[PDB]
Amino acid sequence: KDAWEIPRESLRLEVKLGQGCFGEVWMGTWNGTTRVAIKTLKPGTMSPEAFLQEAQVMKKLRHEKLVQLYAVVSEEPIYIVTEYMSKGCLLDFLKGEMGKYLRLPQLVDMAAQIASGMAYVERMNYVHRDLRAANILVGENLVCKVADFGFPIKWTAPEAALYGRFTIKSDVWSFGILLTELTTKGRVPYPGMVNREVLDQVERGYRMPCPPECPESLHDLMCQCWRKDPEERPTFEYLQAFLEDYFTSTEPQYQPGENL
Ligand SMILES: CN(C)CCCC(=O)Nc1ccc2ncnc(Nc3ccc(NC(=O)Nc4cc(C(C)(C)C)nn4-c4cccc(N)c4)cc3)c2c1
Repeated sequence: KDAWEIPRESLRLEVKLGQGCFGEVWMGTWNGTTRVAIKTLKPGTMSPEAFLQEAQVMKKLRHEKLVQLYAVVSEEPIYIVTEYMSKGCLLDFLKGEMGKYLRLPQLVDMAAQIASGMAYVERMNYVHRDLRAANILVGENLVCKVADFGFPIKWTAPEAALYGRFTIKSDVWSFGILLTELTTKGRVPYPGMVNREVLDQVERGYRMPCPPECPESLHDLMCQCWRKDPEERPTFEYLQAFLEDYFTSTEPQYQPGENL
């Protein structure tokens, strides 16, 4: 037990948020003061030391654009407590009521935040392996933090998908896919394509067309993310700055339209 550890009675499990094969996810209250998020272990469905490796990582990786861990409870029933992200999951957020209202500026700003967090991961020599709209959490004021909810081939770089070469450059690839999600307001990438077609076509050379009303400059950044050679892909550091500076440096001529 370490300084993260807490007492169960200091917690208050209020509303359910969704079941998984290994436990539940509940909204609730820490010390009667703090909006919180709690993950459960369904007893004897997994080794109590592997369920708590999720926490081992969340301790090592602390950054303003990453999900902050709060506290653990280590004697079964086990818990992991992290901050509470109000708008919930970024995918649901985009294909919901706030969808039609979002425009490029808001959308780019979200992308920048994600790149920034992923930039931090780049510093740490950690690899995400499953970045995409579904693993982003959205808070107040459109804050976006990198999370992981626990085969996503349409989002995975081919060297990873095929030979298990997982790397920050394979993450960079998924980022580019993430950008299409942002520009199409929560759509599935490669519409009308089954999982085998993706593999087959991608290797042959196919790439996603510039989405409607998306500046050709932005689509270009996507293609840079999808470069065949893992080493020709840009760094998250570069991407962060690109996106932050976008409407001064890259498209100052930007005119808002029907959808973006
Ligand atoms: C589909 N719709 C319709 C319904 C949606 C239902 C809904 O509304 N849900 C909801 C709403 C608001 C929520 N608000 C907050 N948290 C939630 N939950 C929440 C918070 C955190 C995490 N975990 C992580 O982030 N882990 C994580 C981060 C990292 C980094 C950072 C990459 C090192 N590594 N790992 C990690 C490491 C090892 C193993 C694993 N598994 C993970 C999981 C869930 C919420 C959930």
